[PDB]
Amino acid sequence: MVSVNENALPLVERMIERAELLNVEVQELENGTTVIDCGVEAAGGFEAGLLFSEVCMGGLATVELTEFEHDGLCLPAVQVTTDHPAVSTLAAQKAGWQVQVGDYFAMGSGPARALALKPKETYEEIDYEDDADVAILCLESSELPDEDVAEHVADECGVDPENLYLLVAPTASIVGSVQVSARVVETGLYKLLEVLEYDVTRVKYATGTAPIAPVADDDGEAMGRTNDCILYGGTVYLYVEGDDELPEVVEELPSEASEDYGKPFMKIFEEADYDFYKIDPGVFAPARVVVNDLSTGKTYTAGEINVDVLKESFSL
Amino acid sequence: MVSVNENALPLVERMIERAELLNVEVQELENGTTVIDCGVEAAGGFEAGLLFSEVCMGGLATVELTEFEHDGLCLPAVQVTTDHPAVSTLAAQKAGWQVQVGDYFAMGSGPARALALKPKETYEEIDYEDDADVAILCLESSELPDEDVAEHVADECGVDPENLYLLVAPTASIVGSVQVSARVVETGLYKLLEVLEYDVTRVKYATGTAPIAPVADDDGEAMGRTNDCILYGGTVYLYVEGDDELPEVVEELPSEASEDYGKPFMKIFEEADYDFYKIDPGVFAPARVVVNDLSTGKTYTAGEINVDVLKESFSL
Amino acid sequence: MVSVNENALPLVERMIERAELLNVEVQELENGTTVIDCGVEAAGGFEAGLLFSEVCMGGLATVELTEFEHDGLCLPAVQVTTDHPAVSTLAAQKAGWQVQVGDYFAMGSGPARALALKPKETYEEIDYEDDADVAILCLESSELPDEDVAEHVADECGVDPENLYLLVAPTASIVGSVQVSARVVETGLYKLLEVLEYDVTRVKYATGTAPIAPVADDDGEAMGRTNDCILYGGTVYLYVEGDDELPEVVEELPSEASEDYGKPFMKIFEEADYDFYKIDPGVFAPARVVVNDLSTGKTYTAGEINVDVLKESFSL
Repeated sequence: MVSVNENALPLVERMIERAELLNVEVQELENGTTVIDCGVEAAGGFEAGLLFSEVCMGGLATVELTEFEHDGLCLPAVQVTTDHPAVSTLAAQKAGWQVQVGDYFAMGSGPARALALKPKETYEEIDYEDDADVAILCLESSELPDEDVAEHVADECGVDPENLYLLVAPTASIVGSVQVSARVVETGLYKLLEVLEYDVTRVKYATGTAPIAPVADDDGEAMGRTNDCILYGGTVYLYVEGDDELPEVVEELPSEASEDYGKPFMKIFEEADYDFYKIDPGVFAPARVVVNDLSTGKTYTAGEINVDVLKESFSL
Repeated sequence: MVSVNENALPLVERMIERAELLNVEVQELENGTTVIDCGVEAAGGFEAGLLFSEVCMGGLATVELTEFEHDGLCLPAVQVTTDHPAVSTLAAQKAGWQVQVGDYFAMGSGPARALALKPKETYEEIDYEDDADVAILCLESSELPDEDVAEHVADECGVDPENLYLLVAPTASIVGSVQVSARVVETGLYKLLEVLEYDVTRVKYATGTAPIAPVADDDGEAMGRTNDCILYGGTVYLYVEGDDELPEVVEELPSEASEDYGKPFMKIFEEADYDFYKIDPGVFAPARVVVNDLSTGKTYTAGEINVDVLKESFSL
Repeated sequence: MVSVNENALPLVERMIERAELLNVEVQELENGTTVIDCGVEAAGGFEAGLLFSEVCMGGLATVELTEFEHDGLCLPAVQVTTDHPAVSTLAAQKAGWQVQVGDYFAMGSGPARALALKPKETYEEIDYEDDADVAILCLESSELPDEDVAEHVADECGVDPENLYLLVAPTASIVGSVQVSARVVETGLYKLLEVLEYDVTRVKYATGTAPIAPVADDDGEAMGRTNDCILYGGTVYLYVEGDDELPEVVEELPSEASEDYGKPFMKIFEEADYDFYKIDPGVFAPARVVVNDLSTGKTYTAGEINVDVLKESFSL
């Protein structure tokens, strides 16, 4: 048993202690909730982005900087590694909490979801629930959350608001670029569970890479760019206790297994009438997967990096 | 003077404290010996594999994750760096202790060898012996060692069994794949000393990389795969106080300098009647070496990465 | 506000505590100044080189090992990342202090410059000055500094000599190779400010890579080699609050924008009558730049890695 909230706490404490170094701004709300601004008014940075990503993954993953170089496209990249794949990426990292309090809307991700159980079905499917007296949630938003947003999150997690920590950054920020690319492993795990209905607790180890998107000048375009890093630039290495249907599942895993594949996400979005429900959920996957079946010793691969679409997306 | 056992201890203590996070299982035997299971019953992982490798290298090296990408073969890789090349890789890392107690057999590597002096000739040749009241040994085995194996190791090291730590993983595990690939620098140093009879204390700094093998379904095949990562996928950068015979030595260093080069190790093994003695010891070397002569400023290179043999080995 | 001296101190303390592990030799002078030899008599190493580089950058950057592989040239490389670009690289890292006391000459770099203000113009231009009771300076020299050099540096920084720390390594050492390649980001920032007269406080985040030069057998050749790593092997990713002249500035940023571009620095130096003043200051820049305009979302690129000149430089 590992606690995603307890294992994320030391990283949060480090971010608070090193706030100036990280360009994050920390404030306490009147209910006692600590809000760590990582990109709304604060500048944040690469280091804030890496820690944000690790906090998001429940302290159960390492997220580090590396380089992406393919077909004359060179970018900074993240490298994500976890030995608790389902729990790190799905019990924590997945943005599965739509947080809406009054006039505030934001997608919430990170270990607090494992206390509030958002959504409940995920936790039943992977058989996980956290027991912790602290709650940590990451909010993707262009606005800092006020006291009643904090109160709501703290309440649903069953903790005192003094023991709630909220990390916040917009999509169009360097922390946005880093933290979204860091979910390259997660999107693979989520598609396995939700779309392909595979038992993701079979996935024992995981590591992956994805380029870091050039920061757009608004959150809408940044959503497209950061998604494209995964769909067209992401590679995931999975190590699985496999079965008979593993080879077929691997062929269905990459983003190219979708009919929506081929264009920058912004164009996929536009052609879907700006409606997420009209997009094939199977398109939200890594460009390239390499899967080692631990029970047979075999390796299955599917998908490719698509530098052309990345160049189109970033206007390069 | 650096102690390989004292410098490895903090890493062992970290592994014990973070056992759940690492998927390692720690138990104390009746004589007081601590056994850290990193892959027999415990799952282990990448992080357990990296720490296992660093413990093996006496706390005198950094072993980190990176990526291997050549000719359409992309795998996770290790990057190994040490500023104590002979001591880290030969006084500690080398699997030079055949541990056999009753019905238990295992190859032992790591800093405990520098107390027990296994084999004695290596320590005379590099002029090193550890002085420490703790002993740490890594065992490559499909079975966890019992009390009398621990007692034997503790006795030969001259320490109380309460101050002995045993790390264990099979070849066919992710920790197996990581820790074997991490000896890419070591195999170069060992061949220099043993095969080419070079003074390896001339080697001042070293760094190297090797792909991490897809985990096989048995230890025998895993031995071949993990060896191939070094022989056909390994690159070593050595910085040497050189002499007149340095250029000739470098040409003889890579695995291709052997007549056994060209096929996956499993096939080299089969053609040698499954007898290690009938294999040319010069084949146990990195695919590619780059050697900087610190006294002349010159650089000598030899060997190449062989992606074809790697693909054959992993059935890709 | 971040202090480059206070943030570098913990790294200095780590180097002193782990001196044996790092192959650095620490001594106290009679005025109380601590001198950390990282390559004159001490061997140093990769790890000493990485810490030296981070100390040099005021504890405001991460410098780690990675790999450089282009056109059949494979070398170790550094990866440099900072979220305080102007302060880390210009208030600290830049070798802007010509230290000359008696018969001792050395280029001084690192956070002590932010106390002594060397040169004063840089600190006025970026609006930065450190407030710290400790001073840390890195000296590139083939000789260890004696008491009166230490006294001079301590005096100009306004600190007691007991609170001064001097790190020393020659150009022709592995620490020399590492620490010079680590200024790949710095040379870009310096050219922006000094040559192109751009407001470098607009640069919000930065990351870059450069190969580590094979160590030459004298400091003169090592100067050429280590410079070539940046000029012909360096890539810098900058994230800027841009303006209207950003695209033109980016085209002027790489080393190829200079008429002196094309040959190893040793040959540029020889053709300039061994006079630094006859060399175009614009040639001291990264080979390749990738610049993300944070205000428009656009990315501008200029320059290329030149493996041919690197091979010529290292005689490969």
